[PDB]
Amino acid sequence: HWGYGKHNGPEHWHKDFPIAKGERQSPVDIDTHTAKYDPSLKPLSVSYDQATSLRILNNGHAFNVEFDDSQDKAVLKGGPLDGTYRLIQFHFHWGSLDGQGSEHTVDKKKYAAELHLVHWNTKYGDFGKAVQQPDGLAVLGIFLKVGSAKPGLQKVVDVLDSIKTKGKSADFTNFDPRGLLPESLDYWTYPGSLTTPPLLECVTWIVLKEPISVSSEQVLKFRKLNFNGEGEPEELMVDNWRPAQPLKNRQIKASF
Ligand SMILES: [Zn+2]
Repeated sequence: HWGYGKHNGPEHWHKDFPIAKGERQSPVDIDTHTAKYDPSLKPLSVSYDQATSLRILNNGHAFNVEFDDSQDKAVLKGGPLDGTYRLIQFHFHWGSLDGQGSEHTVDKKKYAAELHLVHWNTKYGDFGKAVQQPDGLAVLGIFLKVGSAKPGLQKVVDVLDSIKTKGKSADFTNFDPRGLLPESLDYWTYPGSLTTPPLLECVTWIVLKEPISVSSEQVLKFRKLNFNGEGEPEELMVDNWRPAQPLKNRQIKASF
């Protein structure tokens, strides 16, 4: 099946998912001189005080922290959005080296990792219906650079031991996503898609301008994960990032 190796990598996805070559594929390079300041764009509204995390699972191409989205407990509104988007899960993309790992790039600069906070439009009723709509999801993208430790990230770092191989899951309650946000909510936004199959073009991307920094040792633990299931030959979960896709006349707007 699809993965990130030379034989099942991003360059191959189009065979099973032709939308891979679509008009609004993600990620993209953010050209900062070409992005347009849009003054009509409202400030992002992140209300995560009532977030309920449930669990963490190694799905074979990352590890997701899942939240209870049966009520409007953790939501995103404002910015370029219309309505309420409920937080469903967050996951990262990282590299084998600190010089790569993010999906989105800024003026072609790659970061060590990229965090994606996935949200779905509540007028569609469920995540599965939302992925079939043009304004179905909203993904908050946050870049990670290696520097000082991120306190709020350590609880995640500590449980990875437990979900080492594909298919493993662990209880992961009372985790507050607020500890993963930078100070500034300035962002860039554009219409795009999921970055892993099915690559559905249902995403409004909100990429934060300010990176969060994490320590070399925190990123090191992400690289100890496996793409393989237990009792299989070990394959380090590294470089689970899709390269930049053509912008194709979409316009990137800036809130600043
Ligand atoms: Zn992602």
